[PDB]
Amino acid sequence: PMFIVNTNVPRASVPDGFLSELTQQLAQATGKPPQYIAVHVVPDQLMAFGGSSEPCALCSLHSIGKIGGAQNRSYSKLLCGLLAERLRISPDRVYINYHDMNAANVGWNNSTFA
Amino acid sequence: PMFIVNTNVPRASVPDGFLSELTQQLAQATGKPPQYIAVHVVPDQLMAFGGSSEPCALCSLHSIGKIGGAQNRSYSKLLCGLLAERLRISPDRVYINYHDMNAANVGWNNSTFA
Amino acid sequence: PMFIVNTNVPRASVPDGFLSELTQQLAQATGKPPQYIAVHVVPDQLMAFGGSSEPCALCSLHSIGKIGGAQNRSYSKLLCGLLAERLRISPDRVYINYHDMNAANVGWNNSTFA
Ligand SMILES: [Cl-]
Ligand SMILES: [Cl-]
Ligand SMILES: [Cl-]
Ligand SMILES: [Zn+2]
Ligand SMILES: [Zn+2]
Ligand SMILES: [Zn+2]
Repeated sequence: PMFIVNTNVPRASVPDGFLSELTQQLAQATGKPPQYIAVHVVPDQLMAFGGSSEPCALCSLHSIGKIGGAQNRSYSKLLCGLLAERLRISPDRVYINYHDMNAANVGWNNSTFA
Repeated sequence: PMFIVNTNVPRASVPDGFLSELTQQLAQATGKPPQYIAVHVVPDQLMAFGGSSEPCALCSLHSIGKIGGAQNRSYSKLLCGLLAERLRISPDRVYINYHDMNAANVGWNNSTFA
Repeated sequence: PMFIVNTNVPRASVPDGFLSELTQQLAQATGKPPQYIAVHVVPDQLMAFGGSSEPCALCSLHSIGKIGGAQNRSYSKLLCGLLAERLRISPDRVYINYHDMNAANVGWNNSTFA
């Protein structure tokens, strides 16, 4: 699984340990081994949410399976909770795009996951 | 809706007011309230288009609905127009990926839009 | 085609000529004319792969057609080879999301490709 967060929160406001915490919690939530989880945080962005530039986040989760109505609600609770607690971003100023990928459509290690 | 523009135009060449203009113009175009529009501009990027490093932009629009043949043509004219007028990017050096998202695949406020 | 690479490798470790090499080799691999190939490289990123901050890359390839199981394997071999040779990233620390786009969902030059 691949989780990306783009935010206007400054770099110095991203606490030490954040990438590891995302990795750990997404392994737990998706049920995939942590070795297969990738995370990426992009602070200091020029962005607005609903016309204002208070803290906000635009995110994505790509996964080979483990995407669906109830799963995605659970991911969103987890991820908005982390963004609120660690980055002080209100949950109502977070969007997360969920993308269910076919194995043949994910490249890795000179091939695909097919 | 979520609109992202990645460009090699320098930060100083992005006008004050550009995020607000994008927000207003996208609210009008999608028919959705401004409160639901998120915009993100990423200048100073290392990019090329057709092998050239003249000004260019790589963009995306995600929306729950309001995506389709005619609508996307209209969005492309609007958005290329804004990129030309405000960032001085030629329309033939812009790509916009349109993604129609299901409500269950968009996280927001500790849940999804389903 | 649009190819994006996000990496924790520093900017100074991205060799001169890399965007041009990507452009040329993607044109060949995809069959598409070079004028339609867009490339974007984003160094210095705060990312982890498998919980580790060793060099890694998170990438995407969008194309109107030319996406499929054998093609994607071929792209992955090409692109992981380039990331290994030029950026010193292990192929087993690269993910590439492949997205086959409908022509009507790609904006360019004030319109779409439909
Ligand atoms: Cl996304
Ligand atoms: Cl996109
Ligand atoms: Cl992607
Ligand atoms: Zn997306
Ligand atoms: Zn896309
Ligand atoms: Zn994607």
